[PDB]
Amino acid sequence: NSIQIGGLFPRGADQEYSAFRVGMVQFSTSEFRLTPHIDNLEVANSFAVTAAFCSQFSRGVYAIFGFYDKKSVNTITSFCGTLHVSFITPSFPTDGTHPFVIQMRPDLKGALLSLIEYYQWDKFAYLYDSDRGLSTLQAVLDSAAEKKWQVTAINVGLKKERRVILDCERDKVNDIVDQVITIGKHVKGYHYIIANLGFTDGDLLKIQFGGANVSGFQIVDYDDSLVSKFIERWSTLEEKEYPGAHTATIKYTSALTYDAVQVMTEAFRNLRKQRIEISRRGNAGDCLANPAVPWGQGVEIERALKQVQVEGLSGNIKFDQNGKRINYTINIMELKTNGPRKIGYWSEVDKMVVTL
Amino acid sequence: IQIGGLFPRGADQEYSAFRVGMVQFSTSEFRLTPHIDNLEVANSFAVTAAFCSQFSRGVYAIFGFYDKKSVNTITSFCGTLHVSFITPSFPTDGTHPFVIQMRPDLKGALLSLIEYYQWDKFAYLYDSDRGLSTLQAVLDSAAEKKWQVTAINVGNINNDKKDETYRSLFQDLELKKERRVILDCERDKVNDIVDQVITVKGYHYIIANLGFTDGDLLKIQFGGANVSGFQIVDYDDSLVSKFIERWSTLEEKEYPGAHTATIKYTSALTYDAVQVMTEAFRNLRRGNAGDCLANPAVPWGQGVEIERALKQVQVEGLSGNIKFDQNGKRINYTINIMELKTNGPRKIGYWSEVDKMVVTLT
Ligand SMILES: *[C@@H]1O[C@H](CO)[C@@H](O)[C@H](O)[C@H]1NC(C)=O
Ligand SMILES: *[C@@H]1O[C@H](CO)[C@@H](O)[C@H](O)[C@H]1NC(C)=O
Repeated sequence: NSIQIGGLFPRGADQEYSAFRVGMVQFSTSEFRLTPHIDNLEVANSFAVTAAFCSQFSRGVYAIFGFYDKKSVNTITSFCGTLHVSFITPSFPTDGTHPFVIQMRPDLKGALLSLIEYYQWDKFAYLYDSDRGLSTLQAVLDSAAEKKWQVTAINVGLKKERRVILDCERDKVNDIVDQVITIGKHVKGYHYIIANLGFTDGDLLKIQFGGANVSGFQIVDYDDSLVSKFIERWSTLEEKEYPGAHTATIKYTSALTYDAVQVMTEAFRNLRKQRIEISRRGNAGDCLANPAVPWGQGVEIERALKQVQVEGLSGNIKFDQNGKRINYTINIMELKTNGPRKIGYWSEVDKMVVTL
Repeated sequence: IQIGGLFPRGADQEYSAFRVGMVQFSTSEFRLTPHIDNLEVANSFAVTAAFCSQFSRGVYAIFGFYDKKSVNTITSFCGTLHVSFITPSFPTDGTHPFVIQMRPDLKGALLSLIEYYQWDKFAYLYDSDRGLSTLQAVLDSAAEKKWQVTAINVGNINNDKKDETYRSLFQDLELKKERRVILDCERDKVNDIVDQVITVKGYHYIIANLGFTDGDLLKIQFGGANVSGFQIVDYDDSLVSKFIERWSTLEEKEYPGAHTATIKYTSALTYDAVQVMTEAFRNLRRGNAGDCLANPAVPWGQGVEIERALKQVQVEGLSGNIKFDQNGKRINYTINIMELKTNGPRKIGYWSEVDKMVVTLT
């Protein structure tokens, strides 16, 4: 049988969509075929997100892979929770209890706080925007209170501070660093921490940091044989057929998208073994129906997704009962004179930066 | 003229004020016809459905509330469907069309008041359930102003992080000896949190809300601490006195939250919103939520005429001078600066949106 699934992609997310399509070929199985219904939209627009979500719902999809942002996250969590439709996402994780939301992206706050402590900072700037929520801001301020740190926290969305965390969209990093350089004051005297999971993604390291210290994080480890094999294939794909591919690296969001296909596939295999109906007809049903009478299979589908344990591009994939990644590792990177290098790792279980 | 009215469960006094406004501002020549629904504002699905049902009915505007979880539903649906939403809720950071914000921004007055007292080291007790936008404005300014801010989330008070909180508080209040403290929370949580802090005479609290005198002001007690805050409803205005003279005798069962000598600022703003809609709309069955997806948006050219009519209103209300900029933000208003004195709360000065500084009264 075929299993209907939805896809809600941001406009311009081409590599992500390519990774999605690569995933569907790679994890295809004789047991069933995934029939995706793909939409492209501005995910910052909660109305458009609602329309796309309801369109999928009326098609009777068994789960939706997609993206949200700060402006639409509440629409997703609320609609998923109401209608019992599972949403599997590489977007920023939330701390709220959110049933029916499967968050592929590991939380970064714990590793970031451990890294600050590892470098023994007690005074620094936290330059951020809200595009990935404000849980990291709160975590930094909470720890500053408890640890007696002096933090300057400025929303970027004549001072002798030299330690700087950048938790902002990739564009703003260049603008910020550029100012530092050209002020000449101790340019090599700075230490930047880049608070994202893609230290070696895109053009970040194309920035001229002028000999400053630069640290960051990475969830995709190119020393993994699993990752090495994937990149071998990925880098040889036809870019006209797979826009964003044919590259030597893959953005962490694209990696999580490919990983998401494996997780969904494993969940459906498990449901199939339990003889739970995952292909059904029929009728569209009404999204803003009253009462909201949610789907019975939804609870089992949600359960199956959260019970998945697999190894993927993003390492060990396992979730807690609230759809949050657990038991993962975040690689700690530094820009050494020869290039970016792993200096250690942070494990969700231990919650300590481990050197080497 | 049909309008929607979307009220959170428990906004009883606000609904009374709305009803009282309907009567006070009604005209033989013209009457608003409201369709009232009571909703869980923290639930974006429920907010979407209520908004869309009003859209379906064909209303000229929707009066209502949102919170940090549903504000994006409101701005997006307002902007897409071209239906004006008028609200007493927190004013948005960004600019968004088709939204009329009755509530004046507090950030500027708060920053000016911190400067006024010449603070340079203080605790900031915020709650993430309320939102962080005011906290952010303060943190942004701390850089330029040489401020040392210790920020603690008094949210998560019964929740998982309960432990870290009282630790931070203990460290700050007992160990660091902070003494200067801003409380950024719901007006009815002030009491609950101050008692926490007490468990001293030399403390100085700033209550970061627009309703200083709305709630408890003893002796609550603050234990001889200084207490300062903000008030947009001036009970010495003859407009406000007259309203209160009338409101104080309304029967409490018929008008929940009435028969009081004061009115919550959100209820004041709700009454003011009725005056605003009435002024704007002069001279210019059931609802199916599915219509949000089945029907096209109101043509922009039509919706915008209503939006502009609302934004152009200039009137005097319970909340003082009411005027809006092109983004629906209150401008040219005044916030009174209050301090709790031994004989009760007193107006010690004001902060005008035009000049943006705390001015001292004799
Ligand atoms: C940067 O890294 C160097 C090398 O260990 C260290 O000595 C320095 O203190 C770090 N911090 C800054 C701000 O440079
Ligand atoms: C508000 O005050 C400013 C500054 O005095 C004034 O110039 C402006 O005209 C006022 N705005 C309106 C809409 O009256």
